[PDB]
Amino acid sequence: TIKWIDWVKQIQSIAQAGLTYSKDVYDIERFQQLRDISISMMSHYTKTDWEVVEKLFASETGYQTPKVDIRAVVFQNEKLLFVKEGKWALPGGWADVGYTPTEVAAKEVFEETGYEVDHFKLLAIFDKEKHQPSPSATHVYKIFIGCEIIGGEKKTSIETEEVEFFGENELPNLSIARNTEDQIKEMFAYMKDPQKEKLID
Amino acid sequence: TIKWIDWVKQIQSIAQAGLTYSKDVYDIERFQQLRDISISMMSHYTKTDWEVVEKLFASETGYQTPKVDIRAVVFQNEKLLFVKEGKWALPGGWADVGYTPTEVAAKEVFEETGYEVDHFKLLAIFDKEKHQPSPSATHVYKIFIGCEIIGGEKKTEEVEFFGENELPNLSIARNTEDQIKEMFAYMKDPQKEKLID
Repeated sequence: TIKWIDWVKQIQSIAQAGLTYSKDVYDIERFQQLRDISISMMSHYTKTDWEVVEKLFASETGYQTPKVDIRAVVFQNEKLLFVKEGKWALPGGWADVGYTPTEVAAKEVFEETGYEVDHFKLLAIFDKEKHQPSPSATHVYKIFIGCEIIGGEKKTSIETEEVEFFGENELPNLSIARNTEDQIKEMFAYMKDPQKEKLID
Repeated sequence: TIKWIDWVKQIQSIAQAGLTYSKDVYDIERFQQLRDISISMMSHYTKTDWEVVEKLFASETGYQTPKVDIRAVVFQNEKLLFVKEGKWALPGGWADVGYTPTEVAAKEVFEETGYEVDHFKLLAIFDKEKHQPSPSATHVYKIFIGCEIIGGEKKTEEVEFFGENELPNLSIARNTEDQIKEMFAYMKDPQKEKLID
């Protein structure tokens, strides 16, 4: 059983909430001890240095929420834009503090593919843990944002495939952690019927 | 030597002290939760240790993103559901680790109002900075999710439905007048374009 990961994540979350919102000096101390217990548990059961765990798992301030991943959905002539890491994914990544969702989509498409995009559409919000589960210290929500190409040009790569458009019947090897087969299928379903229901987990 | 047992016992003791001595409803709730979780953990067979998951942090870089707030948008008789703290807001709040966006919406409606909801609809994601910034440096994305009362019981100062022309004094930090007007626009037009900052 690896149910304990969930438990320890819960304890850290509640301790972090207490550290953020408690106004009682003694209860703040109690929440600090609880956070430290959660780090100790995580450190022992992942055989990871305590200070490394503190940094990666228990150094956020404010209430602990899921993290935000952005994926840009860019179509051209019924084909969808993917970028190769050797597995493939839609342009995107973590939402950077200080950027709006569309600003992240724009930046990532430009940086990863060379294209300039605009005319944003909210397409889906998927729960990463529901769709592409993996033992994880965190929780991620994935915002899928449709974009129109208005400028730039596709990056080229010598002797390799790195940035390409793919049709629904010729999908490359997917990075499932970043996009599942059915998440991609849903984007093609949107392309075929743009007025359809926009999915939320 | 099965280490989880003693750590859980430590959590139990701290939680019990906290719930015994606190006079703040929100702290009491936090400690109550920790008590309940530790009871559950202790109910497992004591003679077996947890499975080690090495490299759980292999790809983890401690990358921070904006925080996520959820607001449930619930209409009955063309009126919109609000909760009074004395300013008013849609049911909602911070999204929790372990829950999907609609699970958070349903949990917050349930906890604040007693109502059971279903039939979720994605409406908007706003950047808190473009609508209701404060001197606070906390970056927040706000997901607005429509849903429908299907059961529960009406069960905090006040829980009330309000029409578009009788909106109460809003908690602007949680929902601006413009955000609320957009929600009324979704009610009137089910195919209104989803808003995203």
